[PDB]
Amino acid sequence: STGSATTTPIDSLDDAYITPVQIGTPAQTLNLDFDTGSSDLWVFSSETTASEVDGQTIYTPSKSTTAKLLSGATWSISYGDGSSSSGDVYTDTVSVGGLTVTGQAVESAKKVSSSFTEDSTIDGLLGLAFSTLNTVSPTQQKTFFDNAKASLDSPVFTADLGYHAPGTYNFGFIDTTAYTGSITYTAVSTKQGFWEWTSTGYAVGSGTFKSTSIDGIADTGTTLLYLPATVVSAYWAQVSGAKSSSSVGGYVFPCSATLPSFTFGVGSARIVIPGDYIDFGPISTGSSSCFGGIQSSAGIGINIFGDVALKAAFVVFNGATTPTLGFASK
Ligand code: NA
Repeated sequence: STGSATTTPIDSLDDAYITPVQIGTPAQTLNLDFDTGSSDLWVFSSETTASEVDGQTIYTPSKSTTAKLLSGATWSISYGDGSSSSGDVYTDTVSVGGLTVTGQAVESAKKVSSSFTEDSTIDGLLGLAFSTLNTVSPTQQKTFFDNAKASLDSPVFTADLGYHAPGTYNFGFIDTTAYTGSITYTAVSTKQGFWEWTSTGYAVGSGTFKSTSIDGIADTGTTLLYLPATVVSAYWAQVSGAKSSSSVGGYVFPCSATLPSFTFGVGSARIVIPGDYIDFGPISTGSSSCFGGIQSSAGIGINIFGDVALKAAFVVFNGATTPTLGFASK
């Protein structure tokens, strides 16, 4: 089997992407944030504290003929941005882009933090990291990908995120029409539960490529590119008037600037992030200070190849016995 679903930016900045997901019988369609940096499929629900719901579509298990309580199971998750959610668990039928899994753990939120409530466009998360990170207790649950894997034509999924435009998540096949050139595959460590890999270096604009190992994670649920402070300083040094602002919480730059590209290495191959992808717009409405899309990972404890980086590539998440990542230009 295969599946193919369109993913759509939630706003004009590409802050996140939402993908429609069918849950239950008859189908309830919720727009979920597919997150290769976490491993829980959780939704706003009929159980979510009413004051914490503001415009989201909810899953109502009592209206699904295939829902069953996973008795005694609870979940609770905290993300890198400080957000959190928790609740109980149902199993139900879940379909993505025509690919169906029966018996998927659907984590129903009883509580969500303010950042979730405030984002009316995201109805929950669908985790695509390794199932070792799933938070369900006392019986850890599998991701949608892990439950689908054995049925798929190939044990893979791909992320093809758009810049200010829709893109695609495919399951079970490579769309050879969706990228240019060849796919370069690179090793993955699953030791922290992430799609963790080592980039071979970077370049800023038309500058020379610096060969250096940068360990980090491929994380579709993170907006920005978080890299070591040395790398990030070298990038922003090429933008007149850019500075790190402790008050704003990262590098800012004059909205009048034209940003340089940023290249990262994948083995001997190179992915180029256009400068425009690194502009996250005014820090507050009407400001002439703009927020940068490349930020320091110092204090986060891991480098993160978030959407800024991934949307410059066609990315293969290869879930074979030995997982690997692939990157192609597009
Ligand atoms: Na921000």
